[PDB]
Amino acid sequence: IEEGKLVIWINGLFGYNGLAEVGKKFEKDTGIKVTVEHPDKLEEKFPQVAATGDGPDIIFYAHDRFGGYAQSGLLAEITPDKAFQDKLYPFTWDAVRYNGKLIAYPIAVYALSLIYNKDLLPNPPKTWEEIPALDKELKAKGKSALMFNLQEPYFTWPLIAADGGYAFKYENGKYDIKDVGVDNAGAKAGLTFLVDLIKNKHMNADTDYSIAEAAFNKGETAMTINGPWAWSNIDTSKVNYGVTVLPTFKGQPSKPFVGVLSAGINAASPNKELAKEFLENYLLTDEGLEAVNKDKPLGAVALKSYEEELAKDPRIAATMENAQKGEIMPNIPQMSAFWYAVRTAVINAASGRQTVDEALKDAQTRITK
Ligand SMILES: OC[C@H]1O[C@@](CO)(O[C@H]2O[C@H](CO)[C@@H](O)[C@H](O)[C@H]2O)[C@@H](O)[C@@H]1O
Ligand SMILES: [Zn+2]
Ligand SMILES: [Zn+2]
Repeated sequence: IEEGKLVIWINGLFGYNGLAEVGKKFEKDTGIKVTVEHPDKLEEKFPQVAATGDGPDIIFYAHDRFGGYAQSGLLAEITPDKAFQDKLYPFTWDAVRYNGKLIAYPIAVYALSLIYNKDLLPNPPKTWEEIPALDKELKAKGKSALMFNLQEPYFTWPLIAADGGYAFKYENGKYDIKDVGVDNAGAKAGLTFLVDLIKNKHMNADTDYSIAEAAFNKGETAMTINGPWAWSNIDTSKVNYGVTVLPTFKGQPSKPFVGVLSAGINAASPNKELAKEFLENYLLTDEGLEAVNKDKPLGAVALKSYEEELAKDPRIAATMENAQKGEIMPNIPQMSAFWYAVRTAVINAASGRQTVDEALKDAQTRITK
């Protein structure tokens, strides 16, 4: 890491170009060059490189990955004063607190919502159970009912947790890493339904982010599941779409895992003062957030002043409604294991290489091993 400049990493799904614009205003005003990159699998890359003393000066990613980094001493403790802390909703601050210490700056809160084509389906389904019949019906027009990324468990987890599945129970003031619910009845029921949709051919196990996006933006599928970041391309496609509550399962709401996009500062960085200045005085301001938000919508931002101007947007109201029905992700070091195990379980169950029961049993065992 070079002293006198800022290198930032952020998930390619978000508005990295919008974040670069903020970096340019910073450079103009300060003279410091800000380089924004979106490396592949940055959440796994950062740990590796940061452990040797390099990597970016600032890393932007969902808060669930940060506990792992902090435990490894890869994050500098941020030092925001009371006046600044008061500018962001306190619940977003709790999302980046680890071991009684703040390890990152909250930027935005997001969750998945059901997105549907108003012209193909005026009244979206309130339940998962009615999608199969609805799909067959749309097949009589060469169209499908629902397409969404089945490769990443973040997308399928809302259904799995609906009837009772869960990661780590939060109890006694902390996350119980032995009390895991990926192999219970609730979780099995939800994944069995998903896998049935795939085997019965209402969905294809190969559907990924590209497939689902192209299908919905070309009006070939009535619905999709995605986050705020996808709204930009949908607007560009001209689809008359709506953003609403995820359907229910066995009479219960789908429970999406709520993520808080956070900016953490590399412990090995020689530009910690500059990082703080950029985040607190350039990014986390109405101006900075609007810049990023106009690139790719962030969802409900942590900045109270700006969030008030965004709250009006019904798409954001829908995001929050889904978020309140779900659960803020835990940020413990074991989350990496949870995601890896679940990602594998869903993939094997969906590809036939394993029965739902097997898949989940193995994920559960590996998560608590
Ligand atoms: O492709 C998944 C997409 O979802 C996010 C939402 O924050 O990641 C979440 O889900 C992953 C598994 O699907 C986890 O590995 C990750 O830690 C979690 O935040 C995005 O970051 C990601 O691009
Ligand atoms: Zn069917
Ligand atoms: Zn693919």
